[PDB]
Amino acid sequence: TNRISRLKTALFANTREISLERALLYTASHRQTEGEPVILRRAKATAYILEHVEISIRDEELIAGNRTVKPRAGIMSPEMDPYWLLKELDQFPTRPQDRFAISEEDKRIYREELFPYWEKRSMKDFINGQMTDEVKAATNTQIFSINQTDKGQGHIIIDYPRLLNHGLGELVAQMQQHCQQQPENHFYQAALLLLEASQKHILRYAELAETMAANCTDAQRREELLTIAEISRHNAQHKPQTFWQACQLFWYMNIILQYESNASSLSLGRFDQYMLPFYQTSLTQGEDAAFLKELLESLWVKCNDIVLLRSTSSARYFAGFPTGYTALLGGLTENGRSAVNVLSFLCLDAYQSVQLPQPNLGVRTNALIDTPFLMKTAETIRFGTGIPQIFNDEVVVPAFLNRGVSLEDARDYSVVGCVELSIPGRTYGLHDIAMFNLLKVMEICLHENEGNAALTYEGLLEQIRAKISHYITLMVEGSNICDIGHRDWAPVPLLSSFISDCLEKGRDITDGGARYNFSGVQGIGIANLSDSLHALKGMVFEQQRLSFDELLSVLKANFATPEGEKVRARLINRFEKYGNDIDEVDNISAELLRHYCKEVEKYQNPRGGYFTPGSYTVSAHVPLGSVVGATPDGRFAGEQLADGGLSPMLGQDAQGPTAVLKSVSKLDNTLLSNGTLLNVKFTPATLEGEAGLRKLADFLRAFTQLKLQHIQFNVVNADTLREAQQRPQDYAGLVVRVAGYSAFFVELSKEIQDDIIRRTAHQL
Repeated sequence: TNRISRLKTALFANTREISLERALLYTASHRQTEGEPVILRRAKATAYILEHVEISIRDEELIAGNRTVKPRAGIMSPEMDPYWLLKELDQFPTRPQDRFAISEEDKRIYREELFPYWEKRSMKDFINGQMTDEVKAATNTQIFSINQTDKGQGHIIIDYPRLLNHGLGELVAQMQQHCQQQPENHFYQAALLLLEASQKHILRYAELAETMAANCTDAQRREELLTIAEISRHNAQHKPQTFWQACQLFWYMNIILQYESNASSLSLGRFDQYMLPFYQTSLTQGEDAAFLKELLESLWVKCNDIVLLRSTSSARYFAGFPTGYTALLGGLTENGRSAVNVLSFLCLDAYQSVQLPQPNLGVRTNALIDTPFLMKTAETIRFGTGIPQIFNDEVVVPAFLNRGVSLEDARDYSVVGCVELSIPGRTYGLHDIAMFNLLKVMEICLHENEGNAALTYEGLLEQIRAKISHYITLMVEGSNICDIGHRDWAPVPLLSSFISDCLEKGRDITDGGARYNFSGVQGIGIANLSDSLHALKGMVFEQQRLSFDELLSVLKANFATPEGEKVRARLINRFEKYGNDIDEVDNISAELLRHYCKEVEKYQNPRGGYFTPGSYTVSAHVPLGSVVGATPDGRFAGEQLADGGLSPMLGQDAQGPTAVLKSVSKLDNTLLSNGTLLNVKFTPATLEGEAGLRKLADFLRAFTQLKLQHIQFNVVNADTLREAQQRPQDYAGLVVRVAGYSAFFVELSKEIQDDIIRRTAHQL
């Protein structure tokens, strides 16, 4: 509809700005709460923000509530890390990734007020002081990186049924009982005051809407504002009844949760499941189905107001705003039957009207998925934004059962962020706490064996396994340090009050209140690792075309010599690559990634749970590849690693898209319980017509039966992407799939753009 087009346009009409507002309000509260327990200072800061932040209802909005009045603000968190903000203060409009405007006045405020206050007392300060010599040395080798040391943790889904099936009034009454039973418990005290502050913040909007209504001279908009006002008064206390009431309470708490956390991937869970009762009530009470769809389209637009601020180095790993308002559709019911419902379809139809990076919708596939929903899924994929992605119940549920998750909890899974498997309202997974550079481990092993006359292939392999094991230990150490930094500096009591089993245990998620406690660490580069070892085994040890030392010399020269460029061609073309259903190379990727997985699961986090392995990248395959020299798969020095996590390396998949599925199916995907990621690209031509949709639907059934965890699709011609590079001013709205998230192509750095362009465009 035209309103929806105008709401979308308004998000991008003005240049994104850095916002100091949360930091100034958070700091003002902090000045008044000196000497109080950290969790109460955190809560009172959120309450202070809720009472003082500037709010508006933007033109034609049907769902009230935005973090900032100006759209898509970069909300800075100097309480988490004030140092990078200071360094980049005069570089925000020009930095290579994620630009923002910032006024001269706000820069002065940052230099004069916020930086001096937070210097030496920030979370980054604590984490810096805890980082041990061995871990800092290990991050200097580029073998792994530790995430969220400088920002809110996020990466969690709250219990939406708890919120929507009770309403804030009953939740306050239950928290009052907890505080009465345990009057010394600061978590309960904090959660109560935040529930109460949430009510007042909702009533701030109720009062504003009622005022705006009287000052509105359009009769249709007046009625809309009066309804927003009435719904907001209802939201302050009552459990929702109608779809609009549920969506509005839902969105108010999501904004409020961003005030508490200011973090990525506060994901949405199984929206089509927990919203179904309210959609059904609205229909049976006679509301207009077209308005309900327009309301949902408007809610999708609301999700795109939120972009997270990160440093220039961080933006190399997480480029183009992977906000992670991820909602999954379909799946299984409690007894293992199909959960597809009318909202599963409507969510996809509303997305087809919006076609923005958010919500990051996913479809849960399984052996029961019906052809109409499969074809609606295929139809939506063909629009080319990358959404929806696909998750496979057939392997995700056993992966969770292996981690001690109950059958009913596992069947109720959803996804945090890009691809991180999680149990909604029941999990604190630290789902992207570290990324492990498998190819760098291999590269260091290679050069450690220069001049080793006794080297054999199997001995090299044992050295690689041993160095993987050694550095996993240090990853764990660094990850636990950041875990503790979030516990000591940044509890999230309101969020935690919506996470089982925090209220029962009486503890925030950062101190282990969640039912399930993981730490999720990503092994990246498996395609390059297996390709490299297979070509090296054949080139050097089997055929003896070069000695090992002669190969090392060619790598150090970056293949530049005349014989070097010819050795490179032989490595690339005369040895099989992962992603072509070739067992001899695929079995290397399976073996080495299983070794990674079995080592990771040995280690405990400080919350009474264990580390879990994943294999996904966001955009980190580019900076991780940028620190690995030339390798025996034919990579030049600095070249990206394979995209996504489980994808073949660029252009190496020569046997079609089903051969890719079969290679990935050989990995032990049940162990990779933190989630995995596979990118596949199709030409728009191969998907044309109903026959094109049926081909895609059949491909998705093949994917399901092969028990891969995840797949997602670009559908775009390389010519379009090159044209957007030449004339970005004509392609500001072009959306592409990066890795578990979608982004505006012209806002991605050249190296990510070329990643997407160079991925194989498959036919079906």
